[PDB]
Amino acid sequence: TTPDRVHEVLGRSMLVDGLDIVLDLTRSGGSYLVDAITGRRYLDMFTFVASSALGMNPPALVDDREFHAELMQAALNKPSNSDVYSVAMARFVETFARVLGDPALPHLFFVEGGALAVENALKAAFDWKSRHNQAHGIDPALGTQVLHLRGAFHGRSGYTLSLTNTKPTITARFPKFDWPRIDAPYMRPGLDEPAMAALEAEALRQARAAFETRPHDIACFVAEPIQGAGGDRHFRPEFFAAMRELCDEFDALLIFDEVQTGCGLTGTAWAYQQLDVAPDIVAFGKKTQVCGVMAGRRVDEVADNVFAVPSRLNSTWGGNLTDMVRARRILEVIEAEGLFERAVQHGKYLRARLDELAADFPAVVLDPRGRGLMCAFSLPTTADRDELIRQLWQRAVIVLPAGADTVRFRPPLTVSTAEIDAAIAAVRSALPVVT
Amino acid sequence: TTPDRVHEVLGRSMLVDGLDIVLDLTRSGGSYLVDAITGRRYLDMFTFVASSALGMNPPALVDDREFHAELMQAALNKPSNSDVYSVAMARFVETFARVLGDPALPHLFFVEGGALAVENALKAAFDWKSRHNQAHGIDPALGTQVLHLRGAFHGRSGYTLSLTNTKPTITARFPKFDWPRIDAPYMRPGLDEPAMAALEAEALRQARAAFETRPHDIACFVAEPIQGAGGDRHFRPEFFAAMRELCDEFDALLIFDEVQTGCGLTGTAWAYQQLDVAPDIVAFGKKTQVCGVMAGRRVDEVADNVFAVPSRLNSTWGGNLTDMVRARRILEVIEAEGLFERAVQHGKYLRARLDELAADFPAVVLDPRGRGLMCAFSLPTTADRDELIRQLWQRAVIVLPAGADTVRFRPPLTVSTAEIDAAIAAVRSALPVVT
Ligand SMILES: *Cc1c(COP(=O)(O)O)cnc(C)c1O
Ligand SMILES: *Cc1c(COP(=O)(O)O)cnc(C)c1O
Ligand SMILES: O=C(O)CCC(=O)C(=O)O
Ligand SMILES: O=C(O)CCC(=O)C(=O)O
Repeated sequence: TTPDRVHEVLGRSMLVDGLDIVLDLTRSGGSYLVDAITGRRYLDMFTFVASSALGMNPPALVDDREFHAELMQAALNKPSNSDVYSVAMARFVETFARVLGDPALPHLFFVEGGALAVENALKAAFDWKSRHNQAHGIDPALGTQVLHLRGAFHGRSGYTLSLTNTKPTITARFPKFDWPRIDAPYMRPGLDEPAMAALEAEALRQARAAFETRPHDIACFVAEPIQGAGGDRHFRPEFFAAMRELCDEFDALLIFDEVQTGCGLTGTAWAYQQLDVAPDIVAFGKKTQVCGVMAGRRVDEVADNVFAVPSRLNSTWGGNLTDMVRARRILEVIEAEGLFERAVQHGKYLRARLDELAADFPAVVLDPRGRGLMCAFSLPTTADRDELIRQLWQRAVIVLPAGADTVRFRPPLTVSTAEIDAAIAAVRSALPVVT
Repeated sequence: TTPDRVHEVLGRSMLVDGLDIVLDLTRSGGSYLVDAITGRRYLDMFTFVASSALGMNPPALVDDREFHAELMQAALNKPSNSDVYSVAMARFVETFARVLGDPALPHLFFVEGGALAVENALKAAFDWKSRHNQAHGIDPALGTQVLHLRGAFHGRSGYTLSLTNTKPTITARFPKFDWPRIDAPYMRPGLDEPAMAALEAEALRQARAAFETRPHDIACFVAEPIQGAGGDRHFRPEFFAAMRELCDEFDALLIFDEVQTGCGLTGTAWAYQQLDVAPDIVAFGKKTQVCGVMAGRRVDEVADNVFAVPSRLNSTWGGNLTDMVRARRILEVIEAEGLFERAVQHGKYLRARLDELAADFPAVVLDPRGRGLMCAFSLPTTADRDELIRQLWQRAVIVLPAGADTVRFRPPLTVSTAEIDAAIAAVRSALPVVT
């Protein structure tokens, strides 16, 4: 079949509500997607929903002849990495620990899928809490609840469906656990030190209340260090530090969902390294191709936890070998070419450009925020927001909406300053058309 | 790193309880895995836990130069197929419908992971039931329960953790929904027409009881057409036909979990095609590389179900493009070379060989059963079973245990009769050593 017929063929079998183009797999490159139908090039600030670290067809992977052989060798088959090991797998794991590892979290576990990575993090926490309870003469049936935030997005699976609360179409009509949910004390425009502290104290009040009223039953607290789909909602390090302390007071683990924030986007390997808070478990995915968890800190206090006992966690494949080989090579490019620092430099620049926009359009471009390359701004009404996205589309710039009123930028770690300019230029163009 | 160091390197980051070999990705072929450490060749009746349809490095994929280009092109990147379409994706989907499609189930949906495929099937059923309830003046909060069997294995995720009940280490200490579970009236040795019917009626009694006592609240019934991990437990078509009728009487969908049984292993595309029972939804995975669901029959009776409304079901990637391209080529080999029929022919043969074993070792080789290439037998004690597996390992034959006392065969659809003989010969060898 032919590019112009892709939508017709798919449309026979599935709901076909994605983008209006057909990806040219060979001709897309860097920060540009190519439409196989028209040949048109689209500036990509979307990156497969922030899941691509280097953009399409990065030269270091495309030109590497030894890599082509390794990738091919891994792609022809799909071994069950859970029980059948290989050199290809071992190199991925050791380069993961070197480039993304945290010496406090030596336990690695791999799975296909972001939601199922968060889920294995929760499963780790449920087991930990039950056994810790048991070892302290508390009933081991206790320890089955997850403290989480409003506007959190953690996945669309059995357990994450009880955590995710953004658009109601994601969770409506699906069975949930009744788990304690608390307000998200994220930063807003026009709120100074005291007003922020007051707002956090209110979330902390709610957190402690939950801990006290379901005694020994809350296994952990999960959070995105910056809420993504919820609307690029950022939190002061102060908030998580209080949360960390409070999790310890009540013998709960703190888990961070870094599936969106992870792997360099914020300017460090993980966002948490900038908030100066130590998690017990971290869930990762998207940019890392394979998903999974890093665990340690208090997890090791329970000698027979889920990473020490066979068959507590498992999936058939244990992650996709091809993903593992690609991610390995991706991680080597990130390290060899200092892409974390490039994300800080270029994130300072994108942020600055959005400050200029906010100044030039004060009533329209609201709350320019960002950490590293992870930036957004808001519009007054959701109708404005949707119009700005359509306008950018017509000008061949792909961005992502979030929430009621947010436009988000998810550029590749390799975005150039010229490319950022091209995106901002397109926004300047579209703005008078929306007002 | 080097093959002899794979276990050491992995062992720093993860629990390392899999097989004792390092897979040679290039030199393994057909029904044989090669140990990269020793060069030893292992007869493979395990197939990455039944997830490989053609064995390692099948000649039709290895020699195909045009395919190498397509696979490479797909493997260099990991697009989000959920919103970015491609020719590569469209060919996979159309060849899936042609080779594995059922005209009653036109709705296809793809996801990475077996558990999450079953989960999307359940999510479809929960939505369907709530909205059907609503349209008939029943409360839409009702419809949140899943009827399922003892010894069922459906995955290790949020929802499937409430369904899976095999070894307690899979589910212990993880939060569950209280869902109605019923006995599995599978065939055993020495039970004729009447004794079987009596046993089914008892399961049916339990099924109806559950339906009547949680009115309008059971969204669906899930089953494996042949229970795999539970111990290759087979059911008479009569049982599912009564279940089908009973699901309709109470307005519940019948979902089949064909993740293990699927894609040719039983001699047809799906096992259900042999039981002459029509499911409303089918969950597939393993051999298909991409996982997902086929849906139709009563699902279409609810106009605004999960396949007609945007954003009810989703994952970031919508399945792995590389898996999709490989599976496409796999499906073409299955079709072009009549591998379904080859599975019937060679499954009749393996089955026959196990009948001979049962005769020669009547007190030891218990209950030789099988459908297509999906066969097993049992041993008297679990200690015998584990010893036979160790003995086969020493003789370089890989098989899979199941349950308390079962050895299962999961050969590639391409297994030769000589290879079956080699497996049986190894079993004959090991048996006197175990007694
Ligand atoms: C997307 C994401 C996930 C879910 O990932 P999937 O691969 O779609 O299952 C979980 N948490 C966050 C913060 C994410 O952005
Ligand atoms: C293995 C399998 C699944 C679970 O598949 P995963 O890929 O490991 O999540 C579900 N149901 C059955 C019958 C299976 O055999
Ligand atoms: O299901 C969705 O809303 C997409 C979720 C997601 O990954 C995101 O947009 O951040
Ligand atoms: O977790 C397990 O027991 C493996 C599950 C499985 O896929 C099987 O063995 O059939």
